[PDB]
Amino acid sequence: KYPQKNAELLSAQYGTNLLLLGVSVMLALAAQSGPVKEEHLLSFITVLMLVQLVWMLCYMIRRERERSGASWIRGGLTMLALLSLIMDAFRIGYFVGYHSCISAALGVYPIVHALHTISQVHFLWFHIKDVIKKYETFERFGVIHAVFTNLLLWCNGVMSETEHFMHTSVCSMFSTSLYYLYPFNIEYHIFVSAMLFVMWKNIGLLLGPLGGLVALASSVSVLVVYLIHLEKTEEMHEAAVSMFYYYGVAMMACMCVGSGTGLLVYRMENRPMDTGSNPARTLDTELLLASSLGSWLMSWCSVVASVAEAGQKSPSFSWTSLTYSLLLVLEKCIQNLFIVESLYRPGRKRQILKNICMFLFMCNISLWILPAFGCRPQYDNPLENETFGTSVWTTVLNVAIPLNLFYRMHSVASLFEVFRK
Amino acid sequence: KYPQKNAELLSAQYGTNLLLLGVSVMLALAAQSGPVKEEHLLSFITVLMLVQLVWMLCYMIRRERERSGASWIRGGLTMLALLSLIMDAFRIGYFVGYHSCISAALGVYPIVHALHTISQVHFLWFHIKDVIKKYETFERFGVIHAVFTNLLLWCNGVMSETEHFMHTSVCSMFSTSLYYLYPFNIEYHIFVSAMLFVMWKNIGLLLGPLGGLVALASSVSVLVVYLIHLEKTEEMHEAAVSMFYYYGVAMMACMCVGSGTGLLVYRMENRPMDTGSNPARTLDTELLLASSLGSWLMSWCSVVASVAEAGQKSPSFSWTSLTYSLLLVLEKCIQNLFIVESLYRPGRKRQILKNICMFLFMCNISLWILPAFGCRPQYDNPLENETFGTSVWTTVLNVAIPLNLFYRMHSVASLFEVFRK
Ligand SMILES: CC(C)CCC[C@@H](C)[C@H]1CC[C@H]2[C@@H]3CC=C4C[C@@H](OC(=O)CCC(=O)O)CC[C@]4(C)[C@H]3CC[C@]12C
Ligand SMILES: CC(C)CCC[C@@H](C)[C@H]1CC[C@H]2[C@@H]3CC=C4C[C@@H](OC(=O)CCC(=O)O)CC[C@]4(C)[C@H]3CC[C@]12C
Ligand SMILES: CC(C)CCC[C@@H](C)[C@H]1CC[C@H]2[C@@H]3CC=C4C[C@@H](OC(=O)CCC(=O)O)CC[C@]4(C)[C@H]3CC[C@]12C
Ligand SMILES: CC(C)CCC[C@@H](C)[C@H]1CC[C@H]2[C@@H]3CC=C4C[C@@H](OC(=O)CCC(=O)O)CC[C@]4(C)[C@H]3CC[C@]12C
Ligand SMILES: CC(C)CCC[C@@H](C)[C@H]1CC[C@H]2[C@@H]3CC=C4C[C@@H](OC(=O)CCC(=O)O)CC[C@]4(C)[C@H]3CC[C@]12C
Ligand SMILES: CC(C)CCC[C@@H](C)[C@H]1CC[C@H]2[C@@H]3CC=C4C[C@@H](OC(=O)CCC(=O)O)CC[C@]4(C)[C@H]3CC[C@]12C
Ligand SMILES: CC(C)CCC[C@@H](C)[C@H]1CC[C@H]2[C@@H]3CC=C4C[C@@H](O)CC[C@]4(C)[C@H]3CC[C@]12C
Ligand SMILES: CC(C)CCC[C@@H](C)[C@H]1CC[C@H]2[C@@H]3CC=C4C[C@@H](O)CC[C@]4(C)[C@H]3CC[C@]12C
Repeated sequence: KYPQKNAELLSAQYGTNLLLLGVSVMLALAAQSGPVKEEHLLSFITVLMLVQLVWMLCYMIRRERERSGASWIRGGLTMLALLSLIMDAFRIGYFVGYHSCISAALGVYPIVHALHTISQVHFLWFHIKDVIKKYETFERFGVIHAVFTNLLLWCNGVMSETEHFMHTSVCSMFSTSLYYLYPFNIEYHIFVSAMLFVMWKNIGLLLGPLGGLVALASSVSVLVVYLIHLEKTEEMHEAAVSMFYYYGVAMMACMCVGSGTGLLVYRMENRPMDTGSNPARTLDTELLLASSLGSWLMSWCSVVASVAEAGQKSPSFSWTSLTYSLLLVLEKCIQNLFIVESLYRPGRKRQILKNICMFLFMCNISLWILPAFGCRPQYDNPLENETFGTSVWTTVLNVAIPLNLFYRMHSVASLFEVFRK
Repeated sequence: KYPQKNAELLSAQYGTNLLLLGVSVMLALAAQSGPVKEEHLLSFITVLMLVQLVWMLCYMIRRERERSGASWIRGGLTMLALLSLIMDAFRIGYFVGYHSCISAALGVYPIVHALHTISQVHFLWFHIKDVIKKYETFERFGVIHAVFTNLLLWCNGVMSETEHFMHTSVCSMFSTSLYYLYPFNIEYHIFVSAMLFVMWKNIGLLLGPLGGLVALASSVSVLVVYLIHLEKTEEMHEAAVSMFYYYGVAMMACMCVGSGTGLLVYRMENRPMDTGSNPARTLDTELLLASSLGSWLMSWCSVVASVAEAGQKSPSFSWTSLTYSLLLVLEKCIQNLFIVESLYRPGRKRQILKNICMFLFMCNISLWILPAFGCRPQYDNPLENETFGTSVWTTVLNVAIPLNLFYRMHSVASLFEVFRK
């Protein structure tokens, strides 16, 4: 009835205009000397979530007229969805337990979002995982609408929520719970938009595990001492922060050595390389680069701030921030190159590669659990504050840290898939 | 010696980090309460231009050890390069004719840029146009460095130049010449980055021409009356601005009717559509969408401002801004769909299609010459100012209008290629 290239071009233009309309509303909102208020942005996003709910309802009632590494993706989606639903339950509980002096749009939004989350998970659980069976104008509209709805939810969570949060026991528990649960909501929308992008575009092992266990035990130790000296008063806090930075430096140096050793083992073994012209390589490559973007931006902001301070011959320079930031950039570059080469290719080289893969696997688990459980000292750095401002540095960190969490989860799954080869 | 997929991944990571370092410097610059000043950004971009000059020198001296619709692209590149070189000559002339109270980085930058421009044009003239003969790590590094150098030059021109310009006859001629020549410099860097993206990714005709001539004569008339009532004092200026808006509305309505008529002629003639799976279709499609982004953002900002003003039941609403902006969005959507379908497919349908193609060809020439020759009243709109602020609206227009010029040039060449079929 209707051609497919025109369907995909119309859907691309529709979704692009949807994104640019949301960006226009956010630009009108940020210039506070104007009539556009935050409830208007929440009403716009609420209407988008309702349209996606209606589409998913029509899709499931159409499919129920017919009858007949996925587990890593489903587990990640379900865990992040449960944390997002817990945060929405806290928001609804606050809305039914407070002095009713805020607008109705802040009550309808956490309810619809919750329904949106549930339905979206159900859809992404059941009607997508190798059960597609057709691609027409209806599914292309739905997938593109879902992509840009989740991107606008990501932008709203990144900017217009923690510039209100990061700027009576029930209020303390509410604020503490929001502080711990926020990056999992942001990463949830990152994860959902990444999956929808994928489906849119397509349609003797001793020393390794032992070093990994040392990495894990050391991360839990640093996490525990930081949370202890964060929960109580400010004494011995800066020792915990310096412990975080020295641990990060040593660990990323060891990960650079491991990934480089893997790359040199690959270089010494010559192969008829790179003849297949694999588009799946391009897909996983763009996922790893898009995940690496946030932490690369954070690290170059720290490098620029430290070099600008060093240009004054100032005190409190200390060389550890430069080493940490540059080693973080270098570590993600070498690890991305190692994973991408590993996924698309005697016995002693198998034992070396498996020990390297288990070491990097447990190191990425460690570097995931350290900010996810609430360490994150970078928000209180006095150097990048007063250079970029508190609002710009906070927004840069809100972009960087959930993308860093998604990067570590994707790298854990990818290194596990590399390991069983 | 070295595999190609690792070369392209390393080059992608290098260029991405180069862009993010430039973005970090710009973020440190925009927060003016800090040590980073504009001469540091100019020094950084100057170093990038010098590195590209050194690479192009080594490439040409390596090639000179060996011996043996392109004209539209070469003509566009050479015209925009000549206008950019004229602007750089004006900057150098000011730097040798003034009170020497600004830093040396503002003298070295317009010289090196001029050399950069000349060398880049020479390279893009001679060593690229079907003479590639090899792709290795050296060329991938050079092409990626050239891409992100031109993107950083585009961002510097968009933001850090007209927030200093748009905020004694020689000073008047200097400022007037900069006002007229600025969008051609921005479009020049857009054009060069688009060409380098392309080469990176790949490696009875009566009523039509008559309506086109009416469109051209009417555009020159509107342009002349606007420039007359802009050069002298403010009387009869708002009549010229309203004439611009009524001309735009009527013309984009006629272009919507023409493009829709072309699409319906395509729909009535059934074909075995869309089997070839053409990646060149994807390439031209991404060029047209990327060009359409700027004007779509500008139009949705105008729609949001007018709807926010209408929500007060205010005076000075007048319905022409909404009609102009929505019709602009709709016109670019239908025209993109028409061009993309036309490029990748009895006699009366040939005459209808050729008349539509000549009409759209001359209409796109008209809508190119109207802002390129200096009309651009959108900067003085009181509605989008005081809603977004003067700086945000000016930056949005500096993104939108050179992209709109590149869009109209690309559409002129594409409609000419469609016409001779
Ligand atoms: C290309 C795909 C993968 C992602 C698309 C990226 C956008 C979703 C992001 C990147 C640029 C971001 C914008 C970058 C800057 C700003 C300006 C910001 O307001 C300002 O700082 C203006 C200055 C002021 O008055 O405060 C409002 C949000 C916004 C539009 C951001 C909205 C979200 C955007 C569009
Ligand atoms: C109208 C003009 C202003 C728009 C054209 C600019 C962008 C559409 C292009 C220019 C070069 C492109 C970049 C060129 C290189 C790449 C690397 C690319 O990664 C890969 O090539 C994967 C490598 C592999 O498949 O193995 C990711 C996209 C990116 C950053 C591109 C992002 C989009 C860019 C900036
Ligand atoms: C693959 C390559 C070619 C594309 C790289 C994407 C970047 C160009 C995007 C991704 C993340 C974006 C950043 C997301 C967040 C921010 C913070 C944002 O800060 C604010 O909006 C100011 C906040 C305030 O004023 O309160 C400014 C834009 C910026 C740096 C964005 C700049 C554009 C970035 C780096
Ligand atoms: C993906 C390819 C095709 C293009 C990459 C797009 C970037 C080149 C653009 C889009 C987002 C832009 C950023 C959007 C917002 C800002 C914030 C702006 O400063 C602010 O407004 C912060 C608030 C303030 O303190 O004023 C500085 C420039 C910057 C980083 C822009 C720099 C240029 C960026 C990175
Ligand atoms: C880690 C996560 C947060 C990053 C993943 C987000 C982006 C990389 C993706 C998500 C969906 C993508 C969009 C999906 C649809 C398209 C349409 C696409 O145009 C076409 O499909 C051409 C159609 C044709 O070939 O005929 C241009 C890129 C774009 C906007 C994509 C831009 C990049 C997006 C935003
Ligand atoms: C294909 C699709 C998926 C990608 C669409 C790209 C957009 C997400 C990019 C392209 C142009 C970018 C805009 C370029 C210019 C600006 C103005 C800029 O304004 C400022 O920096 C504030 C100026 C000041 O404060 O003085 C804010 C970011 C913004 C809206 C950028 C938002 C991000 C945009 C819309
Ligand atoms: C393809 C990719 C993105 C899939 C995502 C990988 C997911 C499934 C993996 C990677 C990181 C893993 C987490 C690492 C740490 C812990 C902490 C532990 O106390 C509970 C399990 C939990 C929370 C793991 C759950 C599974 C997990 C989230
Ligand atoms: C592939 C695409 C981008 C090629 C670009 C098309 C270029 C070559 C075309 C499209 C618009 C054309 C311009 C339209 C208007 C005029 C004004 C006239 O007084 C001088 C010629 C000039 C300046 C034309 C020169 C050629 C031109 C710039």
